[PDB]
Amino acid sequence: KYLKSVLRELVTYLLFLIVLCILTYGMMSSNVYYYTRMMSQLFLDTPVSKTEKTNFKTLSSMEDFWKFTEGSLLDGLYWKMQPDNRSFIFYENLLLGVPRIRQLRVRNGSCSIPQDLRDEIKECYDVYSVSSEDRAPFGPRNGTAWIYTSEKDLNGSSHWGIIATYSGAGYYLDLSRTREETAAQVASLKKNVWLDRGTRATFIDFSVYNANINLFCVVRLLVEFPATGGVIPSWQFQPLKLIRYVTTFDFFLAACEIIFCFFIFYYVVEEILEIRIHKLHYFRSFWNCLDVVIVVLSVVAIGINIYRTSNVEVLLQFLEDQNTFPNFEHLAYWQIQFNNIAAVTVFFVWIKLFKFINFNRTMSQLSTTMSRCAKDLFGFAIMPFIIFLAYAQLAYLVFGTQVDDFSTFQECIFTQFRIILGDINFAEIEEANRVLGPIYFTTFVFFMFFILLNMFLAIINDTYSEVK
Amino acid sequence: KYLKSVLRELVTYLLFLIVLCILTYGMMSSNVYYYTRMMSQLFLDTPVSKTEKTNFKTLSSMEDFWKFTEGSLLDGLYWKMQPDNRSFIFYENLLLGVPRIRQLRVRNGSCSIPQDLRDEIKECYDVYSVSSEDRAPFGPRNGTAWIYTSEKDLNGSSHWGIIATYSGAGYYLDLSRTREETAAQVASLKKNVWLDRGTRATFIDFSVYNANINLFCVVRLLVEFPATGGVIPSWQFQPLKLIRYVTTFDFFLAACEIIFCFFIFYYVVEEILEIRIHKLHYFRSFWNCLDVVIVVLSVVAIGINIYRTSNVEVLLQFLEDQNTFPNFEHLAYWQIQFNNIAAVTVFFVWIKLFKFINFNRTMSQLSTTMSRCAKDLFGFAIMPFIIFLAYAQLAYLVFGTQVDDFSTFQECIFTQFRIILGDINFAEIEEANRVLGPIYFTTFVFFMFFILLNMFLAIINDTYSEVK
Amino acid sequence: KYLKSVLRELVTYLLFLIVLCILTYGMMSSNVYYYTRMMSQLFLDTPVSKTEKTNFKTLSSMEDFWKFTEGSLLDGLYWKMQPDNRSFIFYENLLLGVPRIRQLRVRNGSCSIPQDLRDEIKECYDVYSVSSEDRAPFGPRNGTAWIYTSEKDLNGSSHWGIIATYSGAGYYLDLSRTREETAAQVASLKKNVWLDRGTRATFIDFSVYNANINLFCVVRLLVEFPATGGVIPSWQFQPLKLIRYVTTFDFFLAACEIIFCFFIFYYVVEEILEIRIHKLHYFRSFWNCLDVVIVVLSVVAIGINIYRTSNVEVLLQFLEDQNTFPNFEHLAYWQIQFNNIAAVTVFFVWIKLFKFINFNRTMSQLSTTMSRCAKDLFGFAIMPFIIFLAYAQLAYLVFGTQVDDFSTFQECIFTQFRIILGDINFAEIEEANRVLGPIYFTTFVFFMFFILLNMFLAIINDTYSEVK
Amino acid sequence: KYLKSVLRELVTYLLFLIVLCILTYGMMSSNVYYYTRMMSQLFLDTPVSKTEKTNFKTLSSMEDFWKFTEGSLLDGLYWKMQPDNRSFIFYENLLLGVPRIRQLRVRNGSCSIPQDLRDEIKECYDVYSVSSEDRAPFGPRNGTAWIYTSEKDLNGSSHWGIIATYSGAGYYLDLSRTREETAAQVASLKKNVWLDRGTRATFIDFSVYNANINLFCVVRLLVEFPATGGVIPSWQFQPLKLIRYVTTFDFFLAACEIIFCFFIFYYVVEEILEIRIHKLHYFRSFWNCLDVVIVVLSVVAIGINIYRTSNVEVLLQFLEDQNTFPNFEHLAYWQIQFNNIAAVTVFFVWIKLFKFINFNRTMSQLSTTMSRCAKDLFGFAIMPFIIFLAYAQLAYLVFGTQVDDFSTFQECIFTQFRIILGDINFAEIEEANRVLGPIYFTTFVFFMFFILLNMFLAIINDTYSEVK
Ligand SMILES: C[C@H]1CC(C)(C)N(C(=O)CN2C(=O)c3ccccc3C2=O)c2ccccc21
Ligand SMILES: C[C@H]1CC(C)(C)N(C(=O)CN2C(=O)c3ccccc3C2=O)c2ccccc21
Ligand SMILES: *[C@@H]1O[C@H](CO)[C@@H](O)[C@H](O)[C@H]1NC(C)=O
Ligand SMILES: *[C@@H]1O[C@H](CO)[C@@H](O)[C@H](O)[C@H]1NC(C)=O
Ligand SMILES: *[C@@H]1O[C@H](CO)[C@@H](O)[C@H](O)[C@H]1NC(C)=O
Ligand SMILES: *[C@@H]1O[C@H](CO)[C@@H](O)[C@H](O)[C@H]1NC(C)=O
Ligand SMILES: *[C@@H]1O[C@H](CO)[C@@H](O)[C@H](O)[C@H]1NC(C)=O
Ligand SMILES: *[C@@H]1O[C@H](CO)[C@@H](O)[C@H](O)[C@H]1NC(C)=O
Ligand SMILES: *[C@@H]1O[C@H](CO)[C@@H](O)[C@H](O)[C@H]1NC(C)=O
Ligand SMILES: *[C@@H]1O[C@H](CO)[C@@H](O)[C@H](O)[C@H]1NC(C)=O
Ligand SMILES: [Ca+2]
Repeated sequence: KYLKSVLRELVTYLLFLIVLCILTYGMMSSNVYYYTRMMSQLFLDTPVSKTEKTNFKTLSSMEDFWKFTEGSLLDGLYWKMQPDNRSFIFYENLLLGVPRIRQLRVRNGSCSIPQDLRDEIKECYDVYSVSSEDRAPFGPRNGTAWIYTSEKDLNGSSHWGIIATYSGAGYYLDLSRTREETAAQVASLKKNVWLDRGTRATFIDFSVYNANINLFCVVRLLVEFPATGGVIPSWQFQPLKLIRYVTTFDFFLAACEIIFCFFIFYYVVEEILEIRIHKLHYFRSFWNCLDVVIVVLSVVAIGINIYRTSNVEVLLQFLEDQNTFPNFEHLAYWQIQFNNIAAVTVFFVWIKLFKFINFNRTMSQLSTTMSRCAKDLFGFAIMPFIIFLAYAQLAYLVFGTQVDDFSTFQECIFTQFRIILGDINFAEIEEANRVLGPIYFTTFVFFMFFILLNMFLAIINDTYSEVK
Repeated sequence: KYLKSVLRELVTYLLFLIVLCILTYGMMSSNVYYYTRMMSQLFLDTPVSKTEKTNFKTLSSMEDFWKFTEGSLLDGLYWKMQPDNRSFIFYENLLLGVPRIRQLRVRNGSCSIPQDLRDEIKECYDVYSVSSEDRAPFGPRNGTAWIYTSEKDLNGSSHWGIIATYSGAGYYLDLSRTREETAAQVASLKKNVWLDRGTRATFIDFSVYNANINLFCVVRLLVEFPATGGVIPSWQFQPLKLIRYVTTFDFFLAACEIIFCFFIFYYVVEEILEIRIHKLHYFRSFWNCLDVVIVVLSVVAIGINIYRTSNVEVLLQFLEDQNTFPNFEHLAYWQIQFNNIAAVTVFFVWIKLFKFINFNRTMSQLSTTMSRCAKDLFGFAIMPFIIFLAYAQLAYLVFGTQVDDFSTFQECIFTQFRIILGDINFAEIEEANRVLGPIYFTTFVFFMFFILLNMFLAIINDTYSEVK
Repeated sequence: KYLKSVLRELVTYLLFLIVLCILTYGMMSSNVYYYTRMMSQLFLDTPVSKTEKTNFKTLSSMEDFWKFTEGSLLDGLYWKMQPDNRSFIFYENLLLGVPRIRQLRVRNGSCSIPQDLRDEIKECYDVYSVSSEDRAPFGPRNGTAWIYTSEKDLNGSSHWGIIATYSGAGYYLDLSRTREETAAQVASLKKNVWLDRGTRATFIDFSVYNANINLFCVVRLLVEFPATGGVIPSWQFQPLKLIRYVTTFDFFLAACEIIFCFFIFYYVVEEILEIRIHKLHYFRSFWNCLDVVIVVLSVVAIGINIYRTSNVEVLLQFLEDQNTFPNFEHLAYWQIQFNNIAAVTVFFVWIKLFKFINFNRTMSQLSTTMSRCAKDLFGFAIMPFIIFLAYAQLAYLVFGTQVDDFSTFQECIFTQFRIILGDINFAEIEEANRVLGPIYFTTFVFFMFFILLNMFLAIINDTYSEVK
Repeated sequence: KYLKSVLRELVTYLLFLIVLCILTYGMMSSNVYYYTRMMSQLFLDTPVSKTEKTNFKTLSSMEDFWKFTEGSLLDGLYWKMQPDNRSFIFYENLLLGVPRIRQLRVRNGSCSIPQDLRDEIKECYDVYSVSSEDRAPFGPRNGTAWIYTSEKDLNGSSHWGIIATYSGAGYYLDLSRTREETAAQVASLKKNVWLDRGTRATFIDFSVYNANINLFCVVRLLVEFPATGGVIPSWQFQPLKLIRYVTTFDFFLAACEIIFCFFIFYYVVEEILEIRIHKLHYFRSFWNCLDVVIVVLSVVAIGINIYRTSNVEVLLQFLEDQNTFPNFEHLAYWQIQFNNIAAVTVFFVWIKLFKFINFNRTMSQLSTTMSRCAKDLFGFAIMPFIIFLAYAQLAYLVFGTQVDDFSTFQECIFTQFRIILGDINFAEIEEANRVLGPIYFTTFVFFMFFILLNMFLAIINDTYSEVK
């Protein structure tokens, strides 16, 4: 053995854990934050031009976007000379191919215009949706910047923005490899109005490859034009590692991946034989409730890890033609998904360690604890949970039209979590509503602690009496 | 059944709750925050002109106000051309009618000037009050900007400002529909001094209507001139929705309103029949103490909801003449009142859900919990409540002449709530008073926790000992 | 009772309390914060000139001080014309008399210069002290700006600065009533070097009087020149009220003062007759320990209230000659002292209210507690009190040369109070020391909570066990 | 003894403590923070030149570094004239000798370049390491700025930077004593490219000596060039005190040092005679464990102190030749080490005071206090400790490529300590990941408090049952 059985289970668990830790350490590159930070500082913090003070992070109108797209954008994207024409950003980043700019727009006449306001206003442009999307050519046709291209022909996928979710098709244009031609193309796009009252979003896409450390970086700047006015920017910088098997460390990581696959295969084959007939109530004590989930997530990882590594050359064929736009959005998306899945799996694997330290003599210390709150901490918490949601609803209804922290109801939830801890922005809350604001704040911060003390006293009293 | 009776009460309560939730979701428009945020950024954050850095949010003198009123105000209010003379703000907002500027001022000679300073100073202008208000013409009469107009003729109401509450009458002027004429009028107002040492407040009012989503926005910029000097700005943007019954969703909301009225009528008739003779002590257990309040607030809502929907066309008759100033202050005020009332009602309805969950075996968990502490938390808390107010009084007397967070005594209360949580501005507190400041801070944060621990220990001791 | 005796004591206490509350409300003027805020914004936030961005609050060198003293200082102090020569600040503040500028400096040759660095360094100027103070004339004598004047002839007193405490004598100059002559005088002072390597402090003093609300404001700007280099500014704006008995409210306040004096005389005579022979152990139960202190502080107030109101005309004689510098420093100092004393007295009077509420059935709720935690909280807290001071000493020794929050050891104490609550500036702490910083932070925040939990658990265990 | 023995132990402990406190007060100079603050403000906050807004603290490119090194650096380092050529910074700091600039760089061709990207990329420059370091001359040789000099010939040591640890050798150049020649040298270095794609770090070193208070200040500005691009600055200002025995206070401190040596000798001899044969289990009670750490730290501190006080003149021989670069890095390093050691020793000495207070009737309060939790708080805390590290691992894996607070895994630990207290930067966390961010935040802040409350309930119940 019994002790021998638990000891062999322990040792195989530590081998699994150390393999997973090695994999995570290897996959996590060192000092990769500074790469993205330099990219973001270059493309987001420099003023759009010498005179005015606004940058991409603080954009307010369409003219600001036009100034940015021919000002700081071209200056930070095409670097003159190293001492050919390759545009090594920061002298060592090698802008790949050409950037691409894309526009999404809707149709005129998409309201039910009020009859009273019919002789003054003549046209509408509703908020973005697939039903309101425009598909007709406009302006001087003369190319692909004025002709709709479907999401299948326009080789790409959708994207989830702040205001809505965008299709991934529309009117696009591929810029050139040098500064002068891109400047001319942007000037032509500005002369013949390309953004006029129907535009709902604009994407800018490009990618660079640092050679000193082999890492690609995918940049997707997005500017959203609401139906009300103004702009809303977003950047989403993301590094990638496509070319692998360069040093012995890479082969070591590949071997670690193979042995991890063997480990999880052994776990799943051993777990399934333990649920066959014996222990039909196997899903209890919650420890089992974890150990299946692990392998589940594990196999999902393999899926992604197989679906994204075997489809790089079919997309890295850009190497044969360095004069087009390389699509790297899918690789970045799947890299992000794999990162999230791996982080969740390692977190759960780490917390599964308690299964073994319990075998000693921590039953009372732990056992008792986890058993003395199943219907106590989770039984008295219904009242605070209801009051929390009621206060969130009240805050969302009162505020949320004046305060950014109280729009988008779910965010209100988070805001309350930051009010209890001490992250408060009371100035704007009080400014928005001079009567209900302070009342809400004081009543919330008082009632939360009052009911928490009631909970604690009730647990103490009740428990004591029960064990008296 | 008895169980059947509580079950039918439960089901009717959930129907009422779902109807109320549908009403609140429908009345709360989506992404309406960005409309106000764009408006405020355009009219508050842009510098008053190209050279100096000050904006409306940071105004300091009368000359700054004069620069703003002919600089960033006109630039962000009259937009040149879309590719007529209609000034579509952000190309899609349609400034309605003309803006209006109004001034409130007091009379010379309103002190009891000290006899010693009688040959040194000659004139006074007291703080604003209805008793000190001026009503005589001044300067070149030549119109309504130099002649007092009563609050009845000047079609409007009062307003509650930071310093005082203002009447709503005074000297007003209606600007024009184009940039040149308004610029000329403002230049004429500046030449023949319109603001001179007697002015106490200045209002700027206008409204826009977005057609893509039918919403009005009412803007009322206010600048207060204290008797001491300087200016104090206030903006108070507010979106409004007048034209309804546009899509089927609006008719669905109307049906929801009707059925909600029926629901609350049923509730009130049931309450009044249950309060007739039996249970003359009906106002106990506190649950009843809530269920009447609900219907009370409910009927109040209807009042507002009826008093503001039937008085739109008598005020929207602006549609027949698009060359005057449309008064929308009353509609915005009543919309705000309705929003507050509805939020409070839904909060109370949500917290009334506990009445049913206690019928299960949870009733023994809120005995001690919601009972017991009736005279324990509410009995031991008199000492902390007194100490809190004593510290607030001390802080208001010591500080409050140097620190903005400690003026206006009630605000001191709120400041203390932010000191316990962790929102502290210790730099200015210590700078204002280098001896009493730190002493107050440390003694407050120590004594609060000390007395809280004493409360908790005393409650534990009494509970245990009492039931020992 | 007996009940009749406690009832008459209660009613006389509430009469005393309401009299004190009326006095405090009357003495606390309304919206007096905005006066000081406008003054400080005008004299501290405006840039020293159009081109440079630095202001008085952020000064770094002597040239910056020279730019300020002939730039924003003169611009915000002499206002051209209202539509004579009176300089109404903000058109309504009436600069009184003339401003005065004063300098304090030390003697050359006040080191014990190291023998090694004797051929490279020739002169010293030690830190400021009365022993190192200079008293000899320098430069072109030609007036009082280059001749030392004693603290008795130079009619004034000392001042407590950030670096040291300054005497109040030195080299002074009285400016003029108009802009041109003061500009000429400052230019002459700058030409013939007035600040050169020996200057240790510089004071600028003036005062204004608002006529709409009778209030004086005393301004004393101070710039300190350390022995190391640079400057350190301080402002100390203070509103003052000299001319009283203007409206009936003032006479009401005078009557309230008289009746308060009668009240405290009655209290002190009752206290002294209650201590004659009976109750030689009178100083117990701590309630008596309060009620004498009250009257003590009370009489002190009268002293100040009599020492500052009877010496106004002997100093307001400025009214007969409006061409000199009016000394108002003493009046402001005594006003501040009176404010502090009054605030402390009202705080103690307010907390003395518990003496009556305990006579009811509440005596069993705090009798127990105030005979219990007496040696439990005040006996178990010696360990946290020692650990707190040890950590403060460690932080002061490690930091304090790089971080402003950890110099001046007492301030370290306050910083720790802000770390527990959540006011943290971890960036600079970690930057100053990359190894000891985080170690100190984590160990402090862990050990504090650990020992607090041990304290509370020990009290619980001890209590229960004791009364088992 | 017995009481006599503990009393003599007490009195000798207080003599030791007062001697140590005197030493710490003496070694800690007063108002030495302002010296470093002025230096840092002068050399870090001034813009690199008049037009652009960037300073040393915010540098982004190589051109910014070149602008700084001939702009604000020369302006704040060579001061024109006092009313010779000595460059008294702030007129009273006496720049010592000449500054020195040093560069570290790597070799071309240090990748394993992918075969696919072989016709597009030609050269590499790996991250800095001793293996990749370059040692060949480059450019026009013509001096020592283009020729490698070993760490032994280049008289200096290593340094621990943000990105890596640097050797201390490389290509250096000694500037001149006047502004014109240094400007010419920097212009020549900029013309013939000195920083080109291989540079990995750059050091600037100089030192000043204030004569009014005898203190040296050592400045070492460092700029790191990552393999990705951009720059990362660091300053590390440090005041130093070399010339001692100037006043009687210095001799008093020397006598204190000698007597403190005598105290530790007496303590160590007593401890060694108390461990000879009797009490072979001597290492218990935590006092017998603390008092040996005390003496170990003390002897280490004195070893360091006597190692650095006798190693000054062989390095201060700069006095004979004021035309070279004085090396003060070692003295500053050992001063920092001594300060850290002394602070730790005094902290431990202060906390050792508890040994005596428990001899009174307080020992019954320290029993439960310091034991009833030996296996109770340290036994129930394994679960929170594991969950904390699991959450840190999850945060480091998810974030850390987008957020500066979540890179460098150990820092994540500290970040969590600041989230519980209330120091939160939720905006960037939510922006980096819009799904996992809020989930991580809410789950962490909920589970931490849940587990803490569970611990407290479990320990209370357990203790109660045990002593039932
Ligand atoms: C500027 C100022 C102007 C104004 C009159 C619209 N405003 C309110 O009116 C708020 N407000 C209530 O809720 C309220 C409730 C019961 C009686 C009186 C009032 C009352 O007067 C308000 C509300 C929030 C922030 C500023 C303001
Ligand atoms: C920039 C960097 C440079 C430098 C080498 C002086 N620096 C330290 O050296 C700190 N430091 C210790 O305490 C320490 C303690 C035991 C072994 C090694 C070290 C060790 O290396 C330090 C200390 C605080 C902030 C930055 C720095
Ligand atoms: C298409 O026509 C527009 C407007 O005449 C012109 O600006 C553009 O250059 C044309 N493009 C081509 C490819 O001819
Ligand atoms: C989509 O993929 C095909 C496959 O080769 C490619 O030829 C085409 O150019 C892509 N579409 C683009 C890049 O718009
Ligand atoms: C009224 O008189 C003033 C001053 O003479 C002048 O500026 C203004 O234009 C006049 N207004 C009218 C309507 O005549
Ligand atoms: C007040 O209301 C009446 C009602 O029609 C209107 O005629 C009048 O113009 C209003 N007053 C104004 C707009 O000043
Ligand atoms: C004193 O002499 C200085 C220098 O010669 C001169 O600037 C100043 O004006 C003189 N003052 C008087 C009062 O003559
Ligand atoms: C000090 O007080 C006396 C008393 O009248 C006055 O004459 C003298 O001018 C004062 N000293 C000054 C203002 O420097
Ligand atoms: C070395 O040569 C370079 C380039 O010709 C020149 O700039 C530099 O001044 C020369 N140095 C010396 C010491 O001759
Ligand atoms: C290193 O020390 C020696 C010892 O005198 C000295 O001569 C030499 O100049 C130093 N190296 C430098 C300063 O680069
Ligand atoms: Ca907090």
